[PDB]
Amino acid sequence: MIKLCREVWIEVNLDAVKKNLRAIRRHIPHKSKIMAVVKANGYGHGSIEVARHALEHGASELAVASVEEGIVLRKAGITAPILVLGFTSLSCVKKSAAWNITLSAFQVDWMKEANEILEKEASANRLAIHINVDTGMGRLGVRTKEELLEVVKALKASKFLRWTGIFTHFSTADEPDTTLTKLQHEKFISFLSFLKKQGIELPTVHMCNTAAAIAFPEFSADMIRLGIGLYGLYPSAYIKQLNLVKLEPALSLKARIAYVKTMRTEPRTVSYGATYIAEPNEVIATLPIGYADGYSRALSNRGFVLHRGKRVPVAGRVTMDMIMVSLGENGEGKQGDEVVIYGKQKGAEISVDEVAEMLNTINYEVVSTLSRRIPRFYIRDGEIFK
Amino acid sequence: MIKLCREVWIEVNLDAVKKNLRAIRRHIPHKSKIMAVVKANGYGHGSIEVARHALEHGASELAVASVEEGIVLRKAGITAPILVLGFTSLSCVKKSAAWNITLSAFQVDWMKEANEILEKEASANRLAIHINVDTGMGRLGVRTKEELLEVVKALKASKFLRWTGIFTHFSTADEPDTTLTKLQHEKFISFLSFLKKQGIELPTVHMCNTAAAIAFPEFSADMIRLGIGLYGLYPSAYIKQLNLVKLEPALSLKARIAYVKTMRTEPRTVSYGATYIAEPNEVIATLPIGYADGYSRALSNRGFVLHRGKRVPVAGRVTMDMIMVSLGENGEGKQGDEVVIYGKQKGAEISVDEVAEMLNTINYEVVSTLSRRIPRFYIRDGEIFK
Ligand SMILES: Cc1ncc(COP(=O)(O)O)cc1O
Ligand SMILES: Cc1ncc(COP(=O)(O)O)cc1O
Ligand SMILES: [Cl-]
Ligand SMILES: [Cl-]
Ligand SMILES: [Cl-]
Ligand SMILES: [Cl-]
Ligand SMILES: [Cl-]
Ligand SMILES: [Cl-]
Ligand SMILES: [Cl-]
Ligand SMILES: [Mg+2]
Ligand SMILES: [Mg+2]
Ligand SMILES: [Mg+2]
Ligand SMILES: [Mg+2]
Ligand SMILES: [Mg+2]
Ligand SMILES: [Mg+2]
Ligand SMILES: [Mg+2]
Ligand SMILES: [Mg+2]
Ligand SMILES: [Mg+2]
Ligand SMILES: [Mg+2]
Ligand SMILES: [Mg+2]
Ligand SMILES: [Mg+2]
Ligand SMILES: [Mg+2]
Ligand SMILES: [Mg+2]
Ligand SMILES: [Mg+2]
Ligand SMILES: [Mg+2]
Ligand SMILES: [Mg+2]
Ligand SMILES: [Mg+2]
Ligand SMILES: [Mg+2]
Ligand SMILES: [Mg+2]
Repeated sequence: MIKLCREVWIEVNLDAVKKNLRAIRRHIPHKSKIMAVVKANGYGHGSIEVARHALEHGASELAVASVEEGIVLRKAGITAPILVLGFTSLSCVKKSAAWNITLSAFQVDWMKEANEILEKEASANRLAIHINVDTGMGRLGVRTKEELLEVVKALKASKFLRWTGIFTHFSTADEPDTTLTKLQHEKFISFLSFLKKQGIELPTVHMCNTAAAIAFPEFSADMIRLGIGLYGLYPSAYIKQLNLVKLEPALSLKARIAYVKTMRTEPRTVSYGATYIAEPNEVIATLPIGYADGYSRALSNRGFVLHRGKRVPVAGRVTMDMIMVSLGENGEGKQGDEVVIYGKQKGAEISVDEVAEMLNTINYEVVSTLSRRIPRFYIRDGEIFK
Repeated sequence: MIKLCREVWIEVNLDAVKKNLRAIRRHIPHKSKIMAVVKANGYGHGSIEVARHALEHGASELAVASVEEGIVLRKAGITAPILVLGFTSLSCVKKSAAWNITLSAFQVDWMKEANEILEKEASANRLAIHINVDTGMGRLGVRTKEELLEVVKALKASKFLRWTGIFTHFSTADEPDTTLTKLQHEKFISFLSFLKKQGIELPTVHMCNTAAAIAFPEFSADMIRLGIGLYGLYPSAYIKQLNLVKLEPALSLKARIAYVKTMRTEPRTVSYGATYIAEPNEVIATLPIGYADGYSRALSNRGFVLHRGKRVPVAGRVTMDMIMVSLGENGEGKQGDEVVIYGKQKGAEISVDEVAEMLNTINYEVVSTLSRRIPRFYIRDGEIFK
């Protein structure tokens, strides 16, 4: 059994990750590759071991949010293509080329300036580039086919740069009204047709996130970007209710009870603000998770955890490192008992989706804000490591 | 100037931290020591550099949430006493003795088994222990006089343990109604006097958090635990509005504009869900921070950042690594312009307190959830460093 000083931990089930990759692979066209999106520490699951597992079981490439995230993966021994999805300052072009990290860009000046930097440095490696086309997300990317053509030309004239992809991002592919997604797809294809009409040969074309991969597998083109689905989580209730691909949640969050007491003497106030008053025979268990771990303070007097297969409520306010839960009057519980904060236990389950609904957010935020001070353990072929 | 691949960073002003320590020192009794509370990675400020600066300018001990947080400080060369405030499993008794970490405990069985472990190791040093007395927080600690005495007798009879402190925690000392705080203090004093009437000499007595140190400096006893106030933030608006101690916020959160564009062509949808539609001459700036950094998704269509001394609004949904803000109709701004997310710029300010109120939470949570993938820079004697 697990030995920790502070007994809170994450379990990432890599067998589920493999099953999730397999389900997406079996759904999308055979020719389409899979780019596993492991930005933000693998959506809080741990980027290194999720990326390693994905590449063993179906993925060809990786996506991250920054050069620094890509370098962490290279230092783990990973040789697969790694795309930075956001903006990379020209200050890191030299470093990105040396680590064989692929950068997104979409402006003539950036292309020309990056080339000149690598020229001046006598760079040993060329820098791989994907062009972002903004078709309605409004975040990053080139927005007109005229300007796109100039960006392509600047990239092609840059001998120290290497064009390896072109992509766009859907902003509402997880919604019931598909109008905007079809307009974006139509616009993207129009831009790509414009380039081909100029005789330009296209590199790897990718546009689908998890939502469009499930709902519009025919848009998979050369490659899709599998993010939330890799982790066994759906991009929206609507996509889940399509019932087209079966995903298995990979992440659980657990702890062991640090202390158990009956509230026999007064005062029976519990936690900050004294917002909860226990009964004289009520049993209160203290757990080593709090809002600095990413367990939202808005779950104060609201959240649930699983103990011995049953939902027991948070009592009083969440504190920075600890919560208290009620085991009820003369409730049964002991120090050391395992508690499930997100996940399954015996018959019961408190899913990340249910926590997100309670907090009026999305599963993406619940998992990707799990603090790095929580250790992560990995299950593969039914057994733990790391 | 700072050189980053992904241009988001934190600045922690250690001159402000020094001034905060002095203000608290100047307010509490001369004989009272300060234990600087640096749990949760220094409330998101960086535990190592804040601890180092505090021990140099008025603090003599440290508090953390876990043995693991104390080990981080020891590895950085910090030799001051470090108290673990939460529960430490018996499997970490030997390691805490080797690292000279002080643990909190409050149960006869824990004392006896911990001593038994060390006795079997023939440990060359006694493990330092503080006893937690639960006077109303209801989280950890012993709750009756008679069980406190049994716990003290077991600790004193454990030759491989060393009693070096006794404490309690106030649960409503930041609130206008002081009734519960006065009851907690009365009870703690009563328990300590009961121990003295048994012939027991007390070690270091501490009970004040920031709130009680400010509002009840007469409770400071041998030592206070300075947390939120060390970082220049008040435990509550009520405590701040007492106007008794001037604190200066230490943390700012900043970024540089990744891209600026005019929404000339259709569609003018911004970010996921297309919840924002820009005007044809509206300027949208994209910034490299998102909810995986700790910038709450609940600030979608609600938050503000500072650009050229002006508040500009978040436009559309917060995404995992990026947000978009509107510089207005015909707005002026350039890629690479510095933006302040939390903090001051020219005459403007977006305090952590204001962000917390928008989100129905507290400043503690806003800072302590700042992701470790944001690099932290420290200002000391008016100049930046590592
Ligand atoms: C540009 C980009 N592309 C793809 C993803 C993955 O999306 P999902 O998690 O919804 O699958 C994220 C992203 O920022
Ligand atoms: C036992 C204990 N003691 C003290 C603190 C610091 O409190 P403030 O930030 O309100 O100063 C925290 C804590 O858990
Ligand atoms: Cl650019
Ligand atoms: Cl984008
Ligand atoms: Cl609170
Ligand atoms: Cl983190
Ligand atoms: Cl115990
Ligand atoms: Cl406590
Ligand atoms: Cl969204
Ligand atoms: Mg287990
Ligand atoms: Mg099928
Ligand atoms: Mg390269
Ligand atoms: Mg332009
Ligand atoms: Mg080229
Ligand atoms: Mg082709
Ligand atoms: Mg249906
Ligand atoms: Mg399920
Ligand atoms: Mg109240
Ligand atoms: Mg009750
Ligand atoms: Mg959060
Ligand atoms: Mg600066
Ligand atoms: Mg007991
Ligand atoms: Mg002893
Ligand atoms: Mg004394
Ligand atoms: Mg007043
Ligand atoms: Mg101020
Ligand atoms: Mg809608
Ligand atoms: Mg508008
Ligand atoms: Mg608004």
